[PDB]
Amino acid sequence: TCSQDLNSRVKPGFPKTIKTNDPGVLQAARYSVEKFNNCTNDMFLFKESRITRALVQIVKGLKYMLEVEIGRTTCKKNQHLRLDDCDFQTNHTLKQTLSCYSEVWVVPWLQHFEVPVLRCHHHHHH
Amino acid sequence: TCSQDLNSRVKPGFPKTIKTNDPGVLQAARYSVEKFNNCTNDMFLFKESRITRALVQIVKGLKYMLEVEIGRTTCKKNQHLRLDDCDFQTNHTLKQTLSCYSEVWVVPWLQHFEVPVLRCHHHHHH
Ligand SMILES: *[C@@H]1O[C@H](CO[C@H]2O[C@@H](C)[C@@H](O)[C@@H](O)[C@@H]2O)[C@@H](O[C@@H]2O[C@H](CO)[C@@H](O)[C@H](O)[C@H]2NC(C)=O)[C@H](O)[C@H]1NC(C)=O
Ligand SMILES: *[C@@H]1O[C@H](CO[C@H]2O[C@@H](C)[C@@H](O)[C@@H](O)[C@@H]2O)[C@@H](O[C@@H]2O[C@H](CO)[C@@H](O)[C@H](O)[C@H]2NC(C)=O)[C@H](O)[C@H]1NC(C)=O
Ligand SMILES: *[C@@H]1O[C@H](CO)[C@@H](O)[C@H](O)[C@H]1NC(C)=O
Ligand SMILES: *[C@@H]1O[C@H](CO)[C@@H](O)[C@H](O)[C@H]1NC(C)=O
Ligand SMILES: [Zn+2]
Ligand SMILES: [Zn+2]
Ligand SMILES: [Zn+2]
Ligand SMILES: [Zn+2]
Ligand SMILES: [Zn+2]
Ligand SMILES: [Zn+2]
Ligand SMILES: [Zn+2]
Ligand SMILES: [Zn+2]
Ligand SMILES: [Zn+2]
Ligand SMILES: [Zn+2]
Repeated sequence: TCSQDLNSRVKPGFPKTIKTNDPGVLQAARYSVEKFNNCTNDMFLFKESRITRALVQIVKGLKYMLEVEIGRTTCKKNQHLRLDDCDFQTNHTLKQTLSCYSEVWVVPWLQHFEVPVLRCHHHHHH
Repeated sequence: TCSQDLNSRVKPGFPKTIKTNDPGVLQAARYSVEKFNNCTNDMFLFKESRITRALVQIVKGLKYMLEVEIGRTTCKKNQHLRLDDCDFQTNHTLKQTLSCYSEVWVVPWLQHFEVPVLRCHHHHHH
């Protein structure tokens, strides 16, 4: 499986630290939680709640490597609700947070984004 | 394409800096150049020459993210030659170096390694 770029015209980028409030980082964390909502069957939408760590790598575009917390909101899935206007669950029985790692590839000049990696963990209540 | 680990039993690891002379890093850089030799058709084998940057991430094993330089050796390909005993080209017309980025996944308890990403650049002689 030699599907590699082994004679690249550009020197490949290495991941570098980036501020966790960088507008690009913030948008990448939104993509991540949207990938999560798309890929699960909760009755509520989740929303990014905290970005603890972030790296960005140049690869024909921007690849974000993110450590992001996501939380259940009070907005139901499948009602065409926008996450910017969703607040987190207050009800303790409905409060749920996950710790995720994601990689998000964004090519703004081609209007393209992808979330090729998303790993999430809900910690046991014991 | 929801082929993700979204209900993981473990909190996912984030990539952390690791020393570029760490024995695991050194072995990962060897895997990278071996992936390079496997995936190209030079008449000589290449060998890792310098590891400039390294991150390691815990993901059911160790994933290395490496910035590694590779160089052409005087050992011919397809002669069953071991890289530890190969020295770099002296002949200026045969000297060739590439800057690579690689990701190498190693699971030592399962005797498994993989090089899922390798990107390499030969800088123009102008
Ligand atoms: C967004 O999700 C759909 C997958 O449909 C999914 O429903 C989720 C809630 C979850 O349970 C998931 O496991 C389930 O498959 C994706 O479309 C699906 O993709 C797979 C593989 O490509 C196809 O085999 C399915 O037929 C297809 N189903 C439908 C209804 O479209 C979609 O790819 C995904 N998008 C992204 C970008 O993640
Ligand atoms: C190691 O390389 C071989 C690929 O054979 C290659 O020869 C190289 C020098 C290079 O020119 C490359 O582009 C060429 O394909 C891999 O086996 C091949 O894999 C592909 C896809 O899996 C198959 O379609 C080929 O039929 C198959 N060919 C042979 C002769 O086996 C092999 O996967 C690769 N190994 C690794 C781990 O990178
Ligand atoms: C919280 O949610 C549960 C289940 O939907 C419900 O039984 C309970 O009444 C709710 N409590 C409050 C105060 O909203
Ligand atoms: C270097 O290699 C080239 C091509 O193989 C050859 O023409 C030349 O004689 C070599 N020079 C020396 C000093 O080895
Ligand atoms: Zn809609
Ligand atoms: Zn609000
Ligand atoms: Zn919980
Ligand atoms: Zn697109
Ligand atoms: Zn936990
Ligand atoms: Zn052999
Ligand atoms: Zn020697
Ligand atoms: Zn050169
Ligand atoms: Zn294996
Ligand atoms: Zn260059």
